[PDB]
Amino acid sequence: KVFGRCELAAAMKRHGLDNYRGYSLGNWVCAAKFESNFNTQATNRNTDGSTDYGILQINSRWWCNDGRTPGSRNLCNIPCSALLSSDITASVNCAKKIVSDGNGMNAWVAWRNRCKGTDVQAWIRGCRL
Ligand SMILES: [Cl-]
Ligand SMILES: [Cl-]
Ligand SMILES: [Cl-]
Ligand SMILES: [Cl-]
Ligand SMILES: [Cl-]
Ligand code: NA
Ligand SMILES: [Rh+3]
Ligand SMILES: [Rh+3]
Ligand SMILES: [Rh+3]
Ligand SMILES: [Rh+3]
Ligand SMILES: [Rh+3]
Ligand SMILES: [Rh+3]
Repeated sequence: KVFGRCELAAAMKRHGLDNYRGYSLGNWVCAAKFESNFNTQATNRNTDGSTDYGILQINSRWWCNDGRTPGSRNLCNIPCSALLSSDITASVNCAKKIVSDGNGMNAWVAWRNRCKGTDVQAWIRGCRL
């Protein structure tokens, strides 16, 4: 599913991401934009052989099992395919664990490079939230 910007903002809010670990909703929407272009089916292979899955491009190296990432962990206790669902529950729940890991949203390199420090509120402008 390719979400609309405000549609995704609303789903993220309902699932408790607005101000989660201090990160306003626009931070999450901006991260999703640059990670996946709001596409829940997005996948991308990393150089180390791991793969990033879903709207927030969660990595199989640590967070989910895809059966093909040697030596990796599955800290969200989910198949990586769960992260590709039209329903964002699994991605949100796992994102909450990631952002709590010590590094905050710096865990998402696209957030650090493209969202951090910018006017992220723009990403939720106009939405009925
Ligand atoms: Cl957009
Ligand atoms: Cl915001
Ligand atoms: Cl594996
Ligand atoms: Cl599994
Ligand atoms: Cl933080
Ligand atoms: Na894994
Ligand atoms: Rh808010
Ligand atoms: Rh708020
Ligand atoms: Rh890499
Ligand atoms: Rh649901
Ligand atoms: Rh839902
Ligand atoms: Rh502004």
